[PDB]
Amino acid sequence: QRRSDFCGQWDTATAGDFTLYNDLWGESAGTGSQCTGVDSYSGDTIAWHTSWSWSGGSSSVKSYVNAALTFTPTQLNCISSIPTTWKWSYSGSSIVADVAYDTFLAETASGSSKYEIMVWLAALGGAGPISSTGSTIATPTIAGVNWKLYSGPNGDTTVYSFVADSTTESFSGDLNDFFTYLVDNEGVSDELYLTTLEAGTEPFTGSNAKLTVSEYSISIE
Repeated sequence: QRRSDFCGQWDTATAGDFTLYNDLWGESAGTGSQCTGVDSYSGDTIAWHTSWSWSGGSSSVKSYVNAALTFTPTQLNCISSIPTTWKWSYSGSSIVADVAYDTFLAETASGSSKYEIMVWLAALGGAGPISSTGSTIATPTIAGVNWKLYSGPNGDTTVYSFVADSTTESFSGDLNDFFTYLVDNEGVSDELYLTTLEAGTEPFTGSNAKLTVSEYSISIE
């Protein structure tokens, strides 16, 4: 833990067009704490970290510390690409957590989400996504990675989660390829607005853990 870190439930920091949210929303489901800090911002690339220990509520996400892009909500129709690079590593013991993009689609620019679309670069310690059946709905290769695609409900929002077959500490590609996949193969409307582009980690449980994000960038064209 650094004295420069922020550890409050809803604390934020800003770097370029990113907001780094602590978003310790599942705090009450366990015992522990989580502190977060920006390390650098160079060009359009952010580097940051978050350290935590969480125990109890084994199946309950404790937080989603994430870097979120500020952008104008745009219809999938109007997106040419979403180039992104993400380099990270995890330290700690008994880590049950994911490292994932979290994105949302709505019928209007500032509307309620019809879909949540996740891209998991890591599923650590048995962490698993929302799934109606408990099995994949597809196993596509996208952005140089072999994925296991799952779907499941969260009330009025459908959650799609692409989970990498292997932990991917260095990822790069066009994130729009995932939206294009779902438009072509899972009946997602390309008239929907992309409202949210986030990249972070969901911890369940673990001790003396730290996500180091050495490089992250994303933009919409």
